[PDB]
Amino acid sequence: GSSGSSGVTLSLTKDNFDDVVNNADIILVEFYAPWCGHCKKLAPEYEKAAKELSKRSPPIPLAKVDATEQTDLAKRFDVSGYPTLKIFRKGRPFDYNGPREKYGIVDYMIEQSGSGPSSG
Repeated sequence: GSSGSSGVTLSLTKDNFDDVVNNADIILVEFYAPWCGHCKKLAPEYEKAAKELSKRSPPIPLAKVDATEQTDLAKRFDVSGYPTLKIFRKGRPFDYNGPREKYGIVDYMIEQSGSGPSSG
């Protein structure tokens, strides 16, 4: 339905949020606002990190959602303060806790997917 973006970050909407994330072994959602300043700093810190992961292996794709238009989704994740990142595993949200820097974010997402020998 929605396909026409030249980048690494994916735009998930309340219409294709549970349909795309569920089809993503491991994806990270970052709720941002087109009016939130702090975000203006994360924008590049997020879009960039996506390039590092996308090239990494296993490649961990990232997605950016607008809590302003997708409020329905935000409330679902008790999003009351952006930026707000959260990991999703086959439809399993997990409070993202770690560095909010291009590098950090990447390094973290990695250890999450399975830093070492994990099960399940």
